[PDB]
This record gives sequence, C-alpha cells and structure tokens, in this order.
Amino acid sequence: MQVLHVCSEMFPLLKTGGLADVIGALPAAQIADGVDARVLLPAFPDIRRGVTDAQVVSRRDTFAGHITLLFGHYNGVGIYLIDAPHLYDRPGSPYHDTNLFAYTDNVLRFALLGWVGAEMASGLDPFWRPDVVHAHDWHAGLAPAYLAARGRPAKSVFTVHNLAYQGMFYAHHMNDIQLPWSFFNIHGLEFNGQISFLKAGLYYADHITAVSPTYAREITEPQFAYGMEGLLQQRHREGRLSGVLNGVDEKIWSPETDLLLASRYTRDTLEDKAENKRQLQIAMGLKVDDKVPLFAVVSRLTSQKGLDLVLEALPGLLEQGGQLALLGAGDPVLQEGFLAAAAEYPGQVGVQIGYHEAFSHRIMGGADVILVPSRFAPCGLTQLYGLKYGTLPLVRRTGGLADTVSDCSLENLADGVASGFVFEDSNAWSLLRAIRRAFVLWSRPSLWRFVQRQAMAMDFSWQVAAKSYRELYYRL
Ligand SMILES: Nc1ncnc2c1ncn2[C@@H]1O[C@H](COP(=O)(O)OP(=O)(O)O)[C@@H](O)[C@H]1O
Ligand SMILES: O=S(=O)(O)C[C@H](O)CN1CCN(CCO)CC1
Ligand SMILES: OC[C@H]1O[C@H](O)[C@H](O)[C@@H](O)[C@@H]1O
Repeated sequence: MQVLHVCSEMFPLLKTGGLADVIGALPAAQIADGVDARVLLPAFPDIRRGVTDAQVVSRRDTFAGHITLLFGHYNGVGIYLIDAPHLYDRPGSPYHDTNLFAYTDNVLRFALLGWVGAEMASGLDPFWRPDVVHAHDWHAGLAPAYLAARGRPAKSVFTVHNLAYQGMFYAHHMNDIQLPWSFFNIHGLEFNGQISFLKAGLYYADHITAVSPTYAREITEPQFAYGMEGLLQQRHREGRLSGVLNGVDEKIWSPETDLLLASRYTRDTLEDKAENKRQLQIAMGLKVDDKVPLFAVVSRLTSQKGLDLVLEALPGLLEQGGQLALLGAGDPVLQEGFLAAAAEYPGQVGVQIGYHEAFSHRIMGGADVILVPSRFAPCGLTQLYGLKYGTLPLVRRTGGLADTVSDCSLENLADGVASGFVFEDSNAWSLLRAIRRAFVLWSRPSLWRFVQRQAMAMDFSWQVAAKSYRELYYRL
C-alpha cells in the first residue's frame, strides 16, 4: 500500500497551524504501521531549504507553467517538492502576501498542487506511483478532481481539517485549470456560483475523513458545514464519510523530553514543573506566585477560536486571582484589546502578539490551565498538548474538544476520568462558569494533582491513527 499525502505545510519545515503538526508526524507513523507513505508539498523557500538531499525526478509543463518535481527525505520520510519558483518562491505564508492579501494567482498555485498529486498516480515519478492520493484541506482539493477526470488511476481520500476554508475562486478560472467544463456543476466543484476547491475535494474523493469523530458528525449540520451539508449528508449515507482522531507528536510535545523547557517533568514528578511556571511568570512580567493559577492562551486571536470570549471574561478571571499568559495573533481588535489588558493589569496579565514556536512550549510547560474556548474545533491540538503537559485544558464542548476532554464532574472524578474543564455555550458567562470550576479545583491541591495525572495518562497516538487510515485505504 503506497500513499501520497498532498498538502501545503509540514512541521518543522513550514507551519502556520495544526495541519503542519499532522503532516510532520502521520506519514512516519504510517510507515511503522506498514504503509509506504510519502508527502507532496509546494517548494516554498523554508521547505526547499530543509530537504537537503532533494534530487530531480522529472520536469513538466502544466496549465500553470513548468514544474521540476524534486524528491528527498526529511526525518526518514520521502518528500516530493513542486519546484515552480514563479508560483512558490516567495517568503512567508503559503496563502497570502506580507500585507495579508491572498495571492492573486492562488487559484493556480493550489490547482497545480492538486494536479501534481493526481499526475503522480499516472507515473510522473517513473520509480513510484501511489495507490491512494490522500489530499488535505482545500489547498489539495483539486487532486481528486484531476483523478476523476483521468479515469481514477488511483483511489483518493480527502481529509477535512477545517471546513470554514472553502478555496473559493471565480468561475471563469475554469478556463485556467485544465478541468472539464462539465465539472462546473452543483454535482461537481461549483458552490454558490463559484469554483470551490473544498467542494471539489468533498465531491470527487472516493472517501472523506475529518480530523475527529465529532467533527465528522458536525459537518453534516448547517451550522458547521456553511452550505456543504447536503453533500456530506449524502456521503454519510453512502458510507463515504468518517472521523479519525489526530495523534500528538511525542518527539516534539512531551514534557518528559522537551528540550525547550527550563525543566523537564513527568506524570509522577509534577513538582519539576514548578520551575517552568516560575520562569514563565518572570518572562511575561507576572508576579512570581505559586499560589495563584496561571491560565494560558496559545492561539489565533479570532472568533473561530473564541478569544473574544476570553477578553470579555478576563476581568472575572483576574478578580478571582488568576493570571493570564497569552501568545497569539489575529483580529487587530483582539490584539489591541489584550495589549490594553496587559498595560492595565501588569503583573497579572502577560501578552505577546505574534507567532513564536519555542515560546508556545514554555507556556505549555509552565501554565496551569490552557484556554481553548473554540466556537468550532475540528480537532484542537493545543488542548491535546495541554493534557500531555498536565496543563488542564478548559474547552467548549464542540468538535474534537468534545471527543478528548472529560469535565471535572462528580461522576468523572469518581470514575477517575476527569481531565479538564468543559463549558457548553459560546458566551462569556458560560466560559466564566468553567473558569470558576477551575478556581474551585485549584483550592483542592490533591484533587488538582489527581486530575493532572489523569490528563497526562490520556494517549493520542499517530500509530493508532495510522491503523484506522490503513483500514480505510484497504476498503477503497
Ligand atoms: N501564536 C502562536 N505561536 C506558536 N504556535 C501557535 C500560535 N498559534 C497557534 N499555534 C500552534 O498552531 C497549532 C494549532 O493547532 P490547532 O490547535 O489544532 O488549531 P488549527 O488546526 O486551527 O491551526 C498548535 O501547534 C499551536 O500550538
Ligand atoms: O485562509 S486561506 O484559505 O487563505 C488559508 C488556509 O485555509 C489556512 N489554513 C491552514 C489549515 N487550517 C486548519 C488545519 O490546521 C486552517 C486554515
Ligand atoms: O479565524 C479566521 C476565520 O476563518 C473562518 O472564515 C471562520 O468562519 C471565522 O470565524 C474565523 O475567525
């Protein structure tokens, strides 16, 4: 079984969010579980520079101009790169320019991604051809469309990491992407009178997965599907929709071995976490106090993630004696809002606007609670990281958050399954109740410790995930 992942990011080479973490860890897990998995990425600068053994496989002309297909390895996994400098040789985000504007040629940049994914199924690489093309999110959404147009020389799965990103392009671009014009149909990649790459992936794939069992349910609903629910309901009925929960990469996210930490620690030596908290408080200008709960945010600052709710609840949190350590970027209103709170409440509110990989680890290893009040959450990796680091996740019950966190209810505590705090509704009052629950648990140190150790006992294994994907690939 040979599988090609088609995607736009991969940790540690290029990352804007959780998708990169997944691509950086799944393929190796699949190889251990007996599937020959390879990865296809655009040759973005940071990616090309990481793959130092990359060699030329072939050269082609395409509707978007020439590509050189390269192939190398990273961390033992086979990596293909689409070198097409006129499309991909630009710094920063795969998706937008430095002024945050989508590239005007995005339609070509990502259509080509899909095209090369499909072409691989027809011998683009004379030495290796995938049995399954595994496309991720809209970026790779055309892979299954090109495959369908070519008579399906390989089977395909399309994995939804997030349905809110639809890859919408004007219909006239049908002229530019070398697909049958008959594909521009509601039974095809048309969506509200435009081309949707997401629609294309959902429609043409042999099978669709989502990154958690609950999200796979949710996206058959209008409030999570944003118009796509009819296709997904039909695919569910056809048995062509399923959920497979993400793992966590233990090479990167383990307090036991995390080299980015002032102090490493384990489920049975949580006293060794204290130094991380102390240094986190110092680094952020917080009062150095071990009697007070430190709440953490590592997140995009947006409504999708519920960070407006955090801002609204902040006074309530401060009033009860908690601290906040926040790292993130997003809505300028929220950025400014949080900077204002840090200025207004120095010593209890520490804020850092921007993206900092290493600092996220120091927050994860030092905070007591991580706030993940997502409005929707296909998976929510930061919360799985919280569990592993014994920093209790405080989450809204939606998507993967609902699959993985157990509220500190009486029965969960009694059954020894409690592992964090869960609230229900997307408002500050609802959030504030969970926050109060955390203060109540904090006032009982031995119960807190009990819950920390259960949080750290939870396991999210990529090789277990690989086994589900394998079963799926063989059913296709
Ligand atoms: N400002 C930031 N600094 C460092 N890492 C961040 C920042 N914002 C998000 N991340 C990281 O991005 C990933 C987000 O994954 P996840 O929580 O599943 O959300 P999503 O898939 O929507 O990006 C996590 O690794 C998280 O730690
Ligand atoms: O907004 S864009 O469509 O231009 C950019 C992408 O959709 C960015 N992503 C990456 C993957 N995501 C979810 C999986 O981590 C968030 C959307
Ligand atoms: O965060 C970026 C945005 O992405 C999507 O468009 C969501 O619909 C929105 O809620 C979110 O804030």
